[PDB]
Amino acid sequence: GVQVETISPGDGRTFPKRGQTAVVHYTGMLEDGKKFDSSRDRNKPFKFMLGKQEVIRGWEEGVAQMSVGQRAKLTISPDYAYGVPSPDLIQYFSRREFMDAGEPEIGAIMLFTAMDGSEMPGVIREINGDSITVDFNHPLAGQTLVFDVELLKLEA
Repeated sequence: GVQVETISPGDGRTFPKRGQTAVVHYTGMLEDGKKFDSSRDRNKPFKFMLGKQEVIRGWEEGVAQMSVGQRAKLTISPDYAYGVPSPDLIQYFSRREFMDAGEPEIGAIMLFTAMDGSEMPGVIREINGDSITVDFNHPLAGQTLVFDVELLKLEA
């Protein structure tokens, strides 16, 4: 699930409601403390709509417990974040299928046409001669995440 521990308190009265837009500043860290995301580093607060499920479940449930002005530490298990890894999402492709500029590189994102018609991203993990290993698992799958979240305000 998601554990919520206060860093500094909010107003204790104004709590997010379904359909409102939350405006937050956050730092994202792996379980060992290594930073992987930050809205402060972008000089730009991050917005999402409560109940829209456009952020991970741990954020929906965790931020719903915060009052405006509050800063809290959200510890989120993988099943409440970006899932667990699946070997079905590690596939092998010929260099023939790489058609972007240059040669394929480790860590490059390749866009493939999904069954729904959208383009889904895969990350090159290995190159073995003509065979490219592409991982379609979310890069953070199976990892517990720790977020320092500040609820700056609520919008309509």
